Amino acid sequence: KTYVLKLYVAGNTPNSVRALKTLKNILEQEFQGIYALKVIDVLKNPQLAEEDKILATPTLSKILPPPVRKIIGDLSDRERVLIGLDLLYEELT
Amino acid sequence: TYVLKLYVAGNTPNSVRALKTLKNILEQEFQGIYALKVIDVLKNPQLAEEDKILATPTLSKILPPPVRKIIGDLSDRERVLIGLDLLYEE
Repeated sequence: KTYVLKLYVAGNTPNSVRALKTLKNILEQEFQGIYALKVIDVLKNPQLAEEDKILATPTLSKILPPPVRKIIGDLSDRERVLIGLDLLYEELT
Repeated sequence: TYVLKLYVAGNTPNSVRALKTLKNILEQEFQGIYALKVIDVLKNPQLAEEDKILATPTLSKILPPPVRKIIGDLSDRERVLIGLDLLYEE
């Protein structure tokens, strides 16, 4: 049973790619096995699949860890590439 | 009014033409019960508080026939449609 953190972005900028890498390592170092990360670029895969949804970053980021919330804030308020998020809690192989 | 919100990854002359038609058909058949709001995430990416994007296949089925068709076009032909929402507002 794992949390799948999904970030929906509108393209990438140099800082966003850097921020995402930082987010990845953080999850890997500080939360190994607790969060799986998935980044969906709507510029490459615009159509949401039937069971997908994009919710507002403010609402969902509230239960994420502080250092994760901070990078998400940058993707959102500074880089302006983060449209939203989805958070899943399901069994993963 | 219930606002049908269409979230798009940019526009094309064809998607823009289609969205105008959709707006007119809605106003024509439902006289104000429905309003169209287009959100271009390439322009305004951050979803605000109540904003949420649902898969087109989920909500599209409850919509007007000519509207489902255009949305099918925006989704499969233009490939600009990400998802949608229907929210009462005023």
